[PDB]
Amino acid sequence: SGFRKMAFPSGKVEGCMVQVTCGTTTLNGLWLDDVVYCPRHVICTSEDMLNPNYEDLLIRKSNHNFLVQAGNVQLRVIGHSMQNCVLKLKVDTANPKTPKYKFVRIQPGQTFSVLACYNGSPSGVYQCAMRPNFTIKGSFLNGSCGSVGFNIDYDCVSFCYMHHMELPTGVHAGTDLEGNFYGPFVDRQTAQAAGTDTTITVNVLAWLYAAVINGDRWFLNRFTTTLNDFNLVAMKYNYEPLTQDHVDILGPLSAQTGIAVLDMCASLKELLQNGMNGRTILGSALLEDEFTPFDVVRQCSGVTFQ
Amino acid sequence: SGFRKMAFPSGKVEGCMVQVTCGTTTLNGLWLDDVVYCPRHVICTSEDMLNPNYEDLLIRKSNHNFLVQAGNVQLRVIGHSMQNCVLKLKVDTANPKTPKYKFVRIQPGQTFSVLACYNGSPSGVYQCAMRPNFTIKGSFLNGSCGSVGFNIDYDCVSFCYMHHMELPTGVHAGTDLEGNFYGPFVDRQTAQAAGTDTTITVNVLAWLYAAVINGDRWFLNRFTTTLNDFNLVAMKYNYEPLTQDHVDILGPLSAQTGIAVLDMCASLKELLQNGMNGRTILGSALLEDEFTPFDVVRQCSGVTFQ
Ligand SMILES: CC(=O)Nc1ccc(C#N)cc1C(F)(F)F
Ligand SMILES: [Cl-]
Ligand SMILES: [Cl-]
Ligand code: NA
Ligand code: NA
Repeated sequence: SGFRKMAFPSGKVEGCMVQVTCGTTTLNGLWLDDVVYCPRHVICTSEDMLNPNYEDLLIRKSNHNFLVQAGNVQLRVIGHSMQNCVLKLKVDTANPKTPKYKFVRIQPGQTFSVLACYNGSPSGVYQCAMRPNFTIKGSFLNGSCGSVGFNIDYDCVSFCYMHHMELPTGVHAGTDLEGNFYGPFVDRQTAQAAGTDTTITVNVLAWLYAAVINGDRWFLNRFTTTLNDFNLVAMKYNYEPLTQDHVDILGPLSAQTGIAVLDMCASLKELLQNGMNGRTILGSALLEDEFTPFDVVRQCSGVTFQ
Repeated sequence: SGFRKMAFPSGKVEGCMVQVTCGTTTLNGLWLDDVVYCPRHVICTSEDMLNPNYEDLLIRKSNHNFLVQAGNVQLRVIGHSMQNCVLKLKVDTANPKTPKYKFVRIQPGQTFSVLACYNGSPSGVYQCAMRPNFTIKGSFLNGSCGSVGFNIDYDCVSFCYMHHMELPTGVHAGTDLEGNFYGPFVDRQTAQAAGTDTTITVNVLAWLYAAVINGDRWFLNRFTTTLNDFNLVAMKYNYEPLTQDHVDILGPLSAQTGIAVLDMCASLKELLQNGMNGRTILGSALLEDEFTPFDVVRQCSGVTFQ
């Protein structure tokens, strides 16, 4: 029994983290095969950061301008180039600890594990969701840039996030591992803000199913609803629209618990309109939206990553 | 910025998890140097649940009755002994992945990371606290016994928990790595029940200091309290007594934020009286008690916001 916000085991990614120094800046890199990936803003001064021309800044750098430490051994950079907002540093040695991996770009609402790192040293691991407004509600201090986010699907690590910056409201923005930002952000010191966020409806439903599976049933009721009717309610409460694909994805949980998705939607409608009346669900007084349907199924079945 | 339930990177522990099989029972073991640690109830049969005599069960076993598998490799068991409620299986290979480590018994309120495992392979990592009633609120399915909890200081893994059983309320009980249970529990299926649980007051105060550090002051007030008056109030809400030890422990966070410990106690008193009135603290609508003072200092900046 029990339900906890759970990260993937981080060992396979820990073996890939390195320290990258350029000038006075140190941050983290991801060492896979013979390339180290890190944010291209590592090459900027604070003045550069105000309006950078990254190609122009890069051409003045030599391979030897990039100090890369894997643990306590230096890595020899032998080439350098950019792909979108990530710098690719070719090194003379393949990482012997490279896991089976892919670069994937995730959708808003999808979750992933973040391995927060400082000076190439992993320091903590936690679970995030890509918010509808394309930020993540992370926990990052100075020096964490280049920390990565990932899922594990078999023995394959799917890298999906590189940390780049913190927005004024304290949430975070980054890229996929091909250097494409999530969200309407740029790697420049200029006025930027998170857009208004919304709640991930299909994930809240997943968590309600998790709650039922764990014996928390007080919010269940006799009523059901329709998609159109429910989506009117969702829109009024700044919840994302629930689509038919969402319903299909929740199918397994509906069959296992005996609560059809629109049956559960009626529970959620009543919770939105009336609150929780002093009660909690899985120990929370808020409706939790950073568990995907897959997260709930995985944690409520015991899937492992040897 | 940000504040998350953050676990330690699990890779150092991942490299120690093995599968231990005895008869029809399979569970997890912890392989350090040439010893595999696991719950002694692995030797119990279906008749042995209520009043096992472990000395009598164990003396009937030979080294080759224990099957230990590390990844795809069988390890050879060359010795076995019982220490309290853990079995120590001596094997013919030192684990080449053994980290720097120690065994430490923790006190209620202390936090640690759990690497949930099944069949010797890690599933997920999350953060737990030893409750005042010596249980933990984990996420554990059948086959998770022998999963461990740990902290990592620098590069040294401190193992502090081994998972043994789930109590009827769905909370979890286990031992330190010397096999001594936390709390009054025993490895028998005789009826036993967790004591009423209480809130870890010093941790709530730590977390309120975290909120101030990340820039939230809305819950402070102009008042203070004596330590004894605080405790008289807080225990009416099922909060643990706050000791002078706890007040001393909070000194650093008090100095960093400029809010005296007993002034923060006054804020807590008001929060218990008033609730949050539709507001949140660090993203929660409930007061959080599974962050220790040490956790807050490790995760938060050293510079308080405003
Ligand atoms: C002071 C400053 O330049 N802040 C800043 C702003 C945006 C981005 C991006 N992307 C990165 C930074 C940096 F410097 F913290 F790396
Ligand atoms: Cl302790
Ligand atoms: Cl909450
Ligand atoms: Na219903
Ligand atoms: Na293993």
